[PDB]
Amino acid sequence: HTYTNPVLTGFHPDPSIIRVGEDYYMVNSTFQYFPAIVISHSKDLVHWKIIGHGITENEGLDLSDINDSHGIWAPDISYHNGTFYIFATHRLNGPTVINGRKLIRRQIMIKSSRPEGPYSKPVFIDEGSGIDPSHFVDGDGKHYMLLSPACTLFPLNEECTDISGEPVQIWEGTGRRAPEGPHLLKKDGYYYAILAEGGTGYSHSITTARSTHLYGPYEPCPYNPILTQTDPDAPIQRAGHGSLVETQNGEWWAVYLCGRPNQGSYTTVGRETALDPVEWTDDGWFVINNLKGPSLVQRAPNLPQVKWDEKNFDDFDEDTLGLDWQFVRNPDHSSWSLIERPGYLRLWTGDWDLHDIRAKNTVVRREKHHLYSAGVKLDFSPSASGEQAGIVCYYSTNNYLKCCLIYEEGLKIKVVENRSGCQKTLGKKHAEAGPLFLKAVINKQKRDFYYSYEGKHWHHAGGTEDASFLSDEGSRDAKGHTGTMVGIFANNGGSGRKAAADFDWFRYIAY
Amino acid sequence: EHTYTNPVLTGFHPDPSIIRVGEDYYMVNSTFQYFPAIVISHSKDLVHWKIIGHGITENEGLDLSDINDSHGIWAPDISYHNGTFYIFATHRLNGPTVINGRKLIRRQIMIKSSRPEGPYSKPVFIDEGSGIDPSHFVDGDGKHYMLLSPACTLFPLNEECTDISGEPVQIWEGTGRRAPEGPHLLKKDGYYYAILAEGGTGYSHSITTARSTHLYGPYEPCPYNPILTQTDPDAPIQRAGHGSLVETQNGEWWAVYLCGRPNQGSYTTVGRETALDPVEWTDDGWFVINNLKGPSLVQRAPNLPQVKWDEKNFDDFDEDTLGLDWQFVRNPDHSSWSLIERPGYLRLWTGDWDLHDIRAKNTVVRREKHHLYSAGVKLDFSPSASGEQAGIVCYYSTNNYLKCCLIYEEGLKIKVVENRSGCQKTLGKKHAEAGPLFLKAVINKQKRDFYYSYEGKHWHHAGGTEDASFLSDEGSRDAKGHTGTMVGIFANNGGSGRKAAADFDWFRYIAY
Ligand SMILES: [Ca+2]
Ligand SMILES: [Ca+2]
Repeated sequence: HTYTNPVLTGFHPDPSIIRVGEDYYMVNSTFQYFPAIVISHSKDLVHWKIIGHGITENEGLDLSDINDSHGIWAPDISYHNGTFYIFATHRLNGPTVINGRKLIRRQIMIKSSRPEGPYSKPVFIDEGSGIDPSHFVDGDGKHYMLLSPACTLFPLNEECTDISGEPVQIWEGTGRRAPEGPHLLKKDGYYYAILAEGGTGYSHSITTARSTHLYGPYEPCPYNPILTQTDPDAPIQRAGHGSLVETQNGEWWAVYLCGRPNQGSYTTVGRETALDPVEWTDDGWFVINNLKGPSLVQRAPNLPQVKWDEKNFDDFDEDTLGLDWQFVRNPDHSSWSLIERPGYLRLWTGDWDLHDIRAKNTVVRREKHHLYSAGVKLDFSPSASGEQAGIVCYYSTNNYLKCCLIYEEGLKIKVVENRSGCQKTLGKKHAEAGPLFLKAVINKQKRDFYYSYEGKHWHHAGGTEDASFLSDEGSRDAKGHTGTMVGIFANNGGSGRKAAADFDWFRYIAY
Repeated sequence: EHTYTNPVLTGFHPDPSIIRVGEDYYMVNSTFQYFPAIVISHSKDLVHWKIIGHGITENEGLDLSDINDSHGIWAPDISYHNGTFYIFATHRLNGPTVINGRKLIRRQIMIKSSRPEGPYSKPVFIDEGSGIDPSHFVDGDGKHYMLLSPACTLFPLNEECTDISGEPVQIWEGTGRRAPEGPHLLKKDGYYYAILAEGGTGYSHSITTARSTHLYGPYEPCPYNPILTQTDPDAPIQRAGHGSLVETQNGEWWAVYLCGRPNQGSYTTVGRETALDPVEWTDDGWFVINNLKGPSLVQRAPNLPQVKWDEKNFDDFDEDTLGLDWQFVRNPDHSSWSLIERPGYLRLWTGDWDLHDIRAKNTVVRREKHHLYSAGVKLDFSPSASGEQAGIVCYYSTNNYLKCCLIYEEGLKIKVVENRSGCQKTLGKKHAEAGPLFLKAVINKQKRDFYYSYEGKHWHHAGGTEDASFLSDEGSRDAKGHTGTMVGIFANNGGSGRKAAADFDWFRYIAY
């Protein structure tokens, strides 16, 4: 078998992976999205399925006022003596006084006896000096937390709820920018230190060092960088922030984040998770894909192939939300339901439009292709100015593209962009009453919306020939760490009314 | 308990003729220059249809190799009587041809079989060139008749239906609308009902009827005429006419008929398709279609058990027989295509003629059934000299197509070429790398684009057009435009004569 990178497509940055027996588990950062920290499962390292999230209860983490691309950053999953641990940085909006100390970051620790959870309520380790916490357990069973800058080693208590001693920077890195995502690996009598360097942009790389002692000194790998993209014309870029795993058949593999530039330097679907083999060298080191950079097509891992149901069609006939969905920030559980009208995802119209950080219950999934369509069947009866419901391609509060049934002096199908903070109506068509179908068609950076009354004859509502603002780089946001998502929303245009927008189904089609 | 949206048999499916046998429904559609000829479909609920075979499958039975675009096999008629399935159809010749001393531009074909899917007998020609659209009718005494245009002209047939046995009589001339054709006769409640398609198969298409107590008339016209037509120019379904009636096993009456879906203007991109609507019998001895409202866009489904079929949108070409959703443009050259020389691949050996030539062989295409779709292939091809090419094509006729091919043209290139009403234009040409290759056509209404990939993940634009309206009956500007845009594969050597194998791993059709 062969596979083509990325193996986990769409918004899946900062991968951290473990193997427990025949099962592989991976976590990715979620930033302002809820539930926080997506957890995925695989048997073959190629095909991945979402099985849960680390933080699922609103009482565990308040993202309701967290700024775009702040919140939950690079997570780290580990397993030790029957306990699954997840650490992650929680990035605050700015300087915040917590129990007397001023911080812009907090570290989170959750744990569980099961990979999918439910995990313990988040415990905060208030070490604000760096990002990307990484759990390491030495041969003597002592627990440690690695943290940026570079490899800064903190001792932890046995429960991993607090730091038990002074930190030491055991390796400073290579001198590249923003040394982060530190990891430690113990093999062949060495401690191997792994870093992401160059920043998560187009200079991203992976560098390593080794020492016979936990606290050093560490010598740099002569093959640094052991993974990076040196070819600017390649369709995969921004390769770095890796995590290593050994299979039950003795092969070594690395997952890492990357980006797929979409008609220019635009990471439309956000940073994704790629896979490439790790080769150990006869002089005591390891490299990734023989220093060739990220592969576009690669020999599959020596593991039995197991594909999963992708759930591209959601008819909403289960009383629990599918695990591929995310809320933009914490859900308002009073204003969405799968049980008030079985067979429908109901959104009661919230008070705020998508550009407002206070907007609740935008429900979206990851874009996994640059050629796809997404459609819904909607039952909605707006009766006052601004009451609206429909579909949205969402990057941030300043960057989205929505198509909705709206009341604006009668029923209308309306297409609106927010282009880096600039709102523009792209199209507005007369709408008839009754059940309605809406369809988003994405072809690279061209996006268009269509409506239909019976799902057979489609009429253009509006679109743009330049969707590059839906990307990390095109967003022009202060931080662009997420990815374009696609889904549904409803709000009352400020009327105050609670109106039921009933979505019969959502359908995603890669073409 | 369900609804359906017209058309029920989408893509190139004109001139429907339907029968019920027991709990099964069988329908034929015209195929013009495509081979095998006369597509035969099956349904149990009148809504979901699958192709089960074709009327004419052997090259010796019908030579279309030199038949002009939209000539060939016109409206077919299927019928069942005493264990024999009969299919009649006009074969439209290129022009005046002397046959056994006589001047004809049309011949009538009869084929028969004991099974709906065939194999049917070798075509027998009934050289009556005075009209089109033969329709088999058996009166209550068991005598066989052939109805033919103009309007309802009734020919008596011998018992074997191989020859005409008497003088014709025009039993009903129609309503005065133009091109009275597609005649049918139905005996019910002591009346003979005469059915016609009138107005032409364009935007004035309609269904009109008449009745009489005697086979030979006189016939009185239906006061509800036309009982089917599209009077709303803004409706997404147009050109409604050429109907065929069926009674279900539960006593419901339904009509299939042809229609068009105009695609951003009066452009029937995928060709005429087969729609369905209920037939209501009136208390004054007539019947209408959909209560005279014209074609439905959404309709109550027939009171029949629902049976859907496998659609075969992905073909991995690992059967040794070609899937029934494929058609050849004209007769295949069997020496230059194979599913067995490299199992798992549809192999096309590069033929001698490009698609603009009527002589082109082994263009293998299926019907477009949506205005939003993509079609892709994985191709293994190694052209080494000028003009050798293979790839995907959106094909309407020899004068109207859009092709994207790996071609050797001073090195390997990905080339997109349009033939727009006979005028050829290169829309794009990109440097290509050697090795297995992926090609993708993306269709969005009248916008069409082609992409290439070396591993199926990263797609690069090869070329496209913003106005594919020439891929339609009305936009083709051909002398006759009766077919529909098809999508598929092709290979040729540009006229060099060299034989190179173009191996297609799979073909993938995705409606989005
Ligand atoms: Ca539903
Ligand atoms: Ca194959």
